[PDB]
Amino acid sequence: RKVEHVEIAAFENVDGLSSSTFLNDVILVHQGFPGISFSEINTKTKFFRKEISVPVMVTGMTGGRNELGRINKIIAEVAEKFGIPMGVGSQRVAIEKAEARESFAIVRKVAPTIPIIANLGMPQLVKGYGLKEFQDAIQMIEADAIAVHLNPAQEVFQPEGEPEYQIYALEKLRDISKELSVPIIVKESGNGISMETAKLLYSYGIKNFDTSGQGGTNWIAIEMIRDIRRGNWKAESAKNFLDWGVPTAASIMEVRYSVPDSFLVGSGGIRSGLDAAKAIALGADIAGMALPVLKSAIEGKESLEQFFRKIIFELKAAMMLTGSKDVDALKKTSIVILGKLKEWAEYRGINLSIYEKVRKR
Amino acid sequence: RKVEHVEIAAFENVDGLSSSTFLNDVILVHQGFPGISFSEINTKTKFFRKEISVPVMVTGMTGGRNELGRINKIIAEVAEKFGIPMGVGSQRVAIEKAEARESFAIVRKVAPTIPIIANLGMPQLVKGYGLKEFQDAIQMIEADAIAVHLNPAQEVFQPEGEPEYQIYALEKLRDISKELSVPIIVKESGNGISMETAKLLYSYGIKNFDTSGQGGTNWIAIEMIRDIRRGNWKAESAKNFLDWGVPTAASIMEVRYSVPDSFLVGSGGIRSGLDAAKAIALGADIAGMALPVLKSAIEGKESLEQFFRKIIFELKAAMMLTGSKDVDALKKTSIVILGKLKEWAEYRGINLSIYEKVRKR
Amino acid sequence: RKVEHVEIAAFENVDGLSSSTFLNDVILVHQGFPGISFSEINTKTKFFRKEISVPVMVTGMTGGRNELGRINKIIAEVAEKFGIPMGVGSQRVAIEKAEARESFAIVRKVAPTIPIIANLGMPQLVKGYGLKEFQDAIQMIEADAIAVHLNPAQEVFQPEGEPEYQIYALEKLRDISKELSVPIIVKESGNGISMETAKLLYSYGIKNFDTSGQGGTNWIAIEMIRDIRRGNWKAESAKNFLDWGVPTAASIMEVRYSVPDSFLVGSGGIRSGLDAAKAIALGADIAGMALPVLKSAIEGKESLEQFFRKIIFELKAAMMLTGSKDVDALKKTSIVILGKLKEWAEYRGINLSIYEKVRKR
Amino acid sequence: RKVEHVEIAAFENVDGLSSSTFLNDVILVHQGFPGISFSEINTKTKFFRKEISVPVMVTGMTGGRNELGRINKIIAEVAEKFGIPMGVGSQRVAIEKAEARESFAIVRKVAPTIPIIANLGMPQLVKGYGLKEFQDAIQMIEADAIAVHLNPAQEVFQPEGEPEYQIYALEKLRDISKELSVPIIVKESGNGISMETAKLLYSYGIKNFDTSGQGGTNWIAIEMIRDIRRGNWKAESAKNFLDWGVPTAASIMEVRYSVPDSFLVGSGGIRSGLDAAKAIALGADIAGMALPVLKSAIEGKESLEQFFRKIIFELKAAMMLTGSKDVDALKKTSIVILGKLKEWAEYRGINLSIYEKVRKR
Ligand SMILES: Cc1cc2c(cc1C)N(C[C@H](O)[C@H](O)[C@H](O)COP(=O)(O)O)c1[nH]c(=O)[nH]c(=O)c1N2
Ligand SMILES: Cc1cc2c(cc1C)N(C[C@H](O)[C@H](O)[C@H](O)COP(=O)(O)O)c1[nH]c(=O)[nH]c(=O)c1N2
Ligand SMILES: Cc1cc2c(cc1C)N(C[C@H](O)[C@H](O)[C@H](O)COP(=O)(O)O)c1[nH]c(=O)[nH]c(=O)c1N2
Ligand SMILES: Cc1cc2c(cc1C)N(C[C@H](O)[C@H](O)[C@H](O)COP(=O)(O)O)c1[nH]c(=O)[nH]c(=O)c1N2
Repeated sequence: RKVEHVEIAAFENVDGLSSSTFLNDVILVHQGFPGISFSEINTKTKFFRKEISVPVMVTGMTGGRNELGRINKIIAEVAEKFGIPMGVGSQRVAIEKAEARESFAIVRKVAPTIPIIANLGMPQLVKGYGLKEFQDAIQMIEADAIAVHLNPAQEVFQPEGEPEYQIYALEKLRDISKELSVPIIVKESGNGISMETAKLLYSYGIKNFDTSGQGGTNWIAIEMIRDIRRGNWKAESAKNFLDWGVPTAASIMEVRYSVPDSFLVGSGGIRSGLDAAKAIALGADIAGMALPVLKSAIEGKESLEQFFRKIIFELKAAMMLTGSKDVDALKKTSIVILGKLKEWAEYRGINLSIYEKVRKR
Repeated sequence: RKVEHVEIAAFENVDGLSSSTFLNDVILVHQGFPGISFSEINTKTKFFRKEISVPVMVTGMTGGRNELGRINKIIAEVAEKFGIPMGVGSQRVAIEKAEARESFAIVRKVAPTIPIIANLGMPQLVKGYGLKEFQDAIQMIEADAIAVHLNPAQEVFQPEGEPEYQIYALEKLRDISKELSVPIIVKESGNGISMETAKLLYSYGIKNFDTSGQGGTNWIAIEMIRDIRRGNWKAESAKNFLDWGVPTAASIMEVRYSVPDSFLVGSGGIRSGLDAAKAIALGADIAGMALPVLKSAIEGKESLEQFFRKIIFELKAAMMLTGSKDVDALKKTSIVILGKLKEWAEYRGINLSIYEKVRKR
Repeated sequence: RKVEHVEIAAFENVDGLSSSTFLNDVILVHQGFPGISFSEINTKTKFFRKEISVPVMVTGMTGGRNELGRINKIIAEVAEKFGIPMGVGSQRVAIEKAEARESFAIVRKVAPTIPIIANLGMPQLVKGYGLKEFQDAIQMIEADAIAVHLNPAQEVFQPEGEPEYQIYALEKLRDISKELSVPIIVKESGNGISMETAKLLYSYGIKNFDTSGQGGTNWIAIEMIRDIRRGNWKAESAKNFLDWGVPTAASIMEVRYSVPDSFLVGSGGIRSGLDAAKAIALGADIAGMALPVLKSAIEGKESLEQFFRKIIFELKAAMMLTGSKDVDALKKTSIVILGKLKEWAEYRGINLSIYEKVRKR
Repeated sequence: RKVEHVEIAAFENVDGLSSSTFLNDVILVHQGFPGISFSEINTKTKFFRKEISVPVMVTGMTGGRNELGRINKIIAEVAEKFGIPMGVGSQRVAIEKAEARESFAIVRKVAPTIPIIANLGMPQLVKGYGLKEFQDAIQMIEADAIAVHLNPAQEVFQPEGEPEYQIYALEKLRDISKELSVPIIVKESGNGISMETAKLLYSYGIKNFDTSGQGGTNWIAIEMIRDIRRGNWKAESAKNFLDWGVPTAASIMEVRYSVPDSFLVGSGGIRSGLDAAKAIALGADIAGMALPVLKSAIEGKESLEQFFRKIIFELKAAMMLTGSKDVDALKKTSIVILGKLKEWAEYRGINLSIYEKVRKR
């Protein structure tokens, strides 16, 4: 299943299927006189208590079997080489089975210095996970943070089970955050974070968000494919929901606007360093990527190293061409917002002038 | 003719031909933390004095011959099983001919508990139909309401006759509503209800509306096909009017805005539980369907049962993914309106902020 | 030349080539309760001192040779039969040559009652045409009005000569209008009348306008074809100007807004009774057509009679479906303006609310 | 390299590749009564201390080798014949190597009267070019002005080196402008001038700007091709930046708005006299062209003479059809701005009403 998800994501057509990030509606303003030289560009930024080399992270994907651990090992060793944070996939299977632990632990063996982010699902909190399970997920990889994932859309359309997101999960999460020695990030899984969800999470003490908006890996498409494969009836219902979700660009605006002091990962269809530059200029603190890192990792270590070189060059290209000497300058560089993203923001009450102010701090 | 209409609708290409519901311009905001579990979602709602299981109805289509009665029987027995209200097609032929009565009456034999809605055409009121004919339509199926249909566009382009909609029809309707023991719904037939028509109807005491907007079954197209078939000249005129009408989404807004306390069926191209959810979030109380139910019913009882299962699942998926525990929560869930629907509303003086208040209260 | 124009217009691809009327941006609001019956719809309207049967006119095209006279004869006898006003083409050639007179005069022989509109070009007034030439054009067909045509775009791109539009032409026109016993209409020839041109003309006493906007017969395209045919260099310059001009729908708004008491023909790409209905609802008093009437007339009398039957039926269909009992009701019926037409009006300072008032008063 | 650039630009598909000038969003309002005759249209304008025949210039491209000098010769002799100013390509190579001088000097031999504009790169000013190098570039062709070019986008993606744009380059430019006897123009190279860049340049004494926006020659695409040719990794990064830059139309508005008294060349994808007319009406003083002149020059002298005849005719056609008797009238002619250009301006704080005033006062 963990294998089926990786196989469908890697080898089927589910990246941006019938969906959109709205990042085509964001334009970074070109500066013919940048005021800087390329070699002075500094891409360093903070990630909680650590310093990272590039404002980019690999968000959680996998682990739980030996083949999955070996993808994890490739990603972690390259992320370590580049000074990039790495999230692991859901650790539930390793909480339940001790054999599954090594496919996660290998990450910290091979990547001793970079931030490592643990992973459990929100529904677990209503299915009897609490402090201990969180502490075990964290300890298992000596995590610097834990991501708690929201995936209700995926769960609605998958052949098995049904989503459970009672508010008790948040009361529980809020208690756990009291006893935990590392921060919690709340992340979506391809369908995005709205302002109602961001505000609700914030009222429970959540300050760190990962948008994971639509336009990237389409998890409803992935479950549609799983349903097709088993002749399950839900397949054609999933098809009607292929464009369901908040587009990544809209989600970045919604979280930055509604929680101005959040620490924000902009992810969900980040595929180039230009996407990453746009996500940051729009209001993210860092850009997150999952699928393209998986596909590269599967090809090999050297393929993944080339991938990160390309992303970093493209990010720096966008910084050079906007006169942004550092990540901070990029966060306040000039942009244009047009088209559907503009209409979305307007309808949603995002005053574009107070937005400009909020994103530039 | 009643057969010709069924055959063209079922088997020719007239569903959304050159027309649009504007429902693509409506987005339901995804909630990554729904605040509920799937199993607590409650789809029950009121339909006049009865409780229905799902905020969906089958709107009037057919009856008047044995083969038509057997489609009615299938739809009625499945609607009964699902707790879904059902309208019958125009009852004129059974007012005139006693042989035609059974093809309507069968509906109540097979569906004893659900709301059943009778049907006569508005032009009949200027052609000498009154209280007695309405009472007979109602009594024939022990109806819980009567739909009075507007189809002037269909009548303009059909080979035979000409439309007649003098206001005397409404004075008469208003008198009838005084003596009748069930409510009157006024419905269109594929071309939509505007705010001028809604307000006029309302000034005569009409409080129940069924939008039946363009973007679904194209009745102008159906008449175009009948015209082509008989070498009638009007065919190419009908072709020019294929996109005539108020789109379903715009018609929902117009009626909810201009008559805030209306009981409102949003129909005309509702083809999925997602369309149904959108129509309800926009301001409808319930969503209506006709064509897709016909096509399923023609395939058989089990085909139609699977159809309703799919609609209901898709509806609940939208409720789940929006954090709507019940139909009432759905009616006030967050939306985005973009594109042509937005421009339509603006031009039509629909202040989007007072609209939000009206559709949510 | 007069024949080459007819031949290119009738048989080449120049109708709406790379151009647009903007009439797709105008929607007539459907009224599902019209409040009228089809048979009470009255299409009569005033045309100066005469009453016409339909708010439609055939605008000027041809005359000057026997074959051209025989097209004129067909158009005139059918327009007479339908109670429709008819303009003739430029009469210059018959002012110059007595042989050319009959191909214009035939129109009045065969159409003794309808309004007939004479035709001369604005540039003629700067090439020494005056009162007498106007009187002779008028007397030659016992005209009820004279159209003075603007065609600078055609003249710029045609193989021969160059346009001349000095204001002296207007001083002269203004003097002529003093001595003339019939009104002057100023018309364009495919490229439309702006507010600056309308206000200038109005300051010289012109109150009757015919928009002749882009989207219909593309005269720049016709001249491009003439250029291609003779290996003239201007062909590829004409190609760059194919979409030059004010779209018909924008031109109707611009003239109605800037001269609220104008008598206005909305023409340029009117191809159905729906186009005609839209043009009138937008602000025109009557709709004009040229090319489709030519093409039909060339096929024959019976073909042209069917053409007008179709136009008239489509017009009345739009009146029915909008609850318009007469032309006046149509002029104030509810519309929606979207898309590029809306952007054009906004940029051009056409306040949509003062526009509504002006088109309806 | 200088030849590789010419060969790719001339013979590969890089003109407007995945980019747009936004000039489709600018409409000149047609005037059916122009108020002028074609033969009185006056295209003369000022270019610093000289008078030019047409408000058009050939912007800098080439020089430095014999084959390049012979293209320069053709352009220069034709520009001289038409009274059109001409810029030369970067003179760096001729500052370094005396053999390279003649391929620039030939321009002044063959074009003794027209304005000739020298050329050096902004990065040279941080690599130790100063007063003397500027004087030598100017003296070598008896230049009437010197252009300093911004090409950071091209430099980012080219196989070799890295862009350097420290502000020291501007302090140095400011000093040089004090000792130079001819004006400095700052120009981009296909990616456009923003308001931040224009204002910064202005604060250092720059008053003359050449937009060189995206939508014309795509220099990122040219470097992409150079990269593909050498199997360089940056090719696929360049591909992601193909649409990077300020569109020419947006750049004209940004410079005119932020520096209302600037002398402004509108260039980047000017391909017809209609484009040139639109650029000028929008806010440019003159329109600039490079690529289409190169392509014509390569075909031959007579081909380039035909090219200029066509541009001039198209320009005058736009002036005739807007009632613009001279260049000054064109600068204040009526326009419509729509679509993405309108959204760009609005987002960028370009108040359209104060814009109207600035572009025509
Ligand atoms: C194969 C694979 C498997 C997983 C995912 C991704 C993929 C591709 N993602 C979601 C991921 O972190 C991310 O939010 C989305 O994929 C959107 O980003 P991309 O469009 O993939 O860059 C994910 N999320 C998480 O929180 N827990 C998990 O275990 C998984 N598993
Ligand atoms: C074959 C058939 C026949 C009928 C219709 C429909 C179809 C498909 N409809 C109109 C129907 O109730 C509905 O308003 C429209 O068809 C729009 O909804 P759908 O797009 O079909 O869901 C209709 N309406 C009604 O009030 N009286 C009737 O007799 C009929 N007849
Ligand atoms: C063959 C032919 C010849 C002429 C024309 C048209 C055609 C098709 N038109 C212009 C005509 O009256 C009308 O304004 C435009 O053609 C736009 O209307 P349509 O799009 O053709 O309906 C025209 N106008 C006019 O004032 N004097 C003329 O002599 C002619 N000649
Ligand atoms: C082959 C060639 C070579 C050069 C260029 C152009 C081309 C086509 N351009 C840029 C040019 O002046 C202009 O700003 C852009 O090309 C945009 O205009 P067009 O879209 O080409 O009209 C250019 N500009 C400059 O300032 N110095 C230079 O040496 C060059 N070299």
